[PDB]
Amino acid sequence: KLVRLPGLIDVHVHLREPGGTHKEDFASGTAAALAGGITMVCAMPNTRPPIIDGPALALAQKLAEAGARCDFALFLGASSENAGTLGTVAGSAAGLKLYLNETTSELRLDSVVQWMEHFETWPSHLPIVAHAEQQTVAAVLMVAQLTQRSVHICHVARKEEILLIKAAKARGLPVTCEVAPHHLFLSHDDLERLGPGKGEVRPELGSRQDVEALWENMAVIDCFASDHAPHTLEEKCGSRPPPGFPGLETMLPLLLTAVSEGRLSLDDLLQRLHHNPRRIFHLPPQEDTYVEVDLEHEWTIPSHMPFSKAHWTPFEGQKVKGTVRRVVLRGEVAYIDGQVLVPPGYGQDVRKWPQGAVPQLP
Ligand SMILES: O=C1C[C@@H](C(=O)O)NC(=O)N1
Ligand SMILES: [Zn+2]
Ligand SMILES: [Zn+2]
Ligand SMILES: [Zn+2]
Ligand SMILES: [Zn+2]
Repeated sequence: KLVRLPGLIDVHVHLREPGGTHKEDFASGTAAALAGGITMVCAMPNTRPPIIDGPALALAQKLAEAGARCDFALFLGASSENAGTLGTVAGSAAGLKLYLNETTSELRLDSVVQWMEHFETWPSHLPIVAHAEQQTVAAVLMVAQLTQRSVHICHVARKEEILLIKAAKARGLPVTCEVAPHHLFLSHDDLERLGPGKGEVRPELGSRQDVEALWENMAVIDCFASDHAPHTLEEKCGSRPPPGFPGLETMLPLLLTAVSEGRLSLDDLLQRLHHNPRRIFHLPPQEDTYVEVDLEHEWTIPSHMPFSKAHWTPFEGQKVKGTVRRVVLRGEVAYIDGQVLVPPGYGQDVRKWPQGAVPQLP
């Protein structure tokens, strides 16, 4: 007997197109999404070229429309040059992404004043999300308060961070956050097995106490999001390993296992992979869209999942219970038992749907 879930939403994926298509492209990354029970993704802007200007966004939109198999929205990225220039295209994006820790030269902000300028110029009704670790959480929260608006914190990974956000919520501040599965299901205890290259990720893997704190503070976590960050094994195992894990194909099975064990409820999962993504990012419903899962099937994660071009996974060897059997997307069968059945280009930019515009005052 299968359980019918709504179309799940992953608000944090790296699909690598343009410019990194040996790691993933829209077609392979959205195949991975569908096989993970995800019907809508929000793609990050740290591509090559990065999505930091209108021409780059226009290119990425066409590449996504041609390659995506599930629906999507595309983030814009903040740069040291683009504050006050994105007003005409801002509403067509998922939101604005700020990379506030170590990043590329194109996305690097060298001063908190540049963060302020983005918060002051980006349209006030549109989402802002930040890669903000440790004290950077507190710093970006201060900028948000100075500019009188909300912020969403990506991939919270530490006891320190979740407790800070908890304290901010207790003071009524408009902050939301997401957590990635590797910060719930892996820790320092796994670094020996992974090795130093595969184990590289930002935020880094936490201690057992960090992991425990995230679970104990589940009420503070608004969303789950994979931070699907595919790189090839050659890259992960080479001399300058890039940080990141693929995660679209493993996120839902890992979380269903936890539901099975009573660590969180099915509702808790659906708030965090459906309702709260919708409401924080003002993402539209997908008509005639659902995911059927088998909660009884026990399996072991293999050395690579079928679809991501990363062709490796840090969750190899973990025992999970729960699997995606079928996905229907806008009335068409998109996935059954390991076969993706919608072509590249089936997916659409949800920000172009009438119901997908973010409401604003005239
Ligand atoms: O901040 C980031 C970016 C990401 C990537 O590979 O794009 N991978 C990571 O581990 N953290
Ligand atoms: Zn990040
Ligand atoms: Zn995020
Ligand atoms: Zn990311
Ligand atoms: Zn519901």
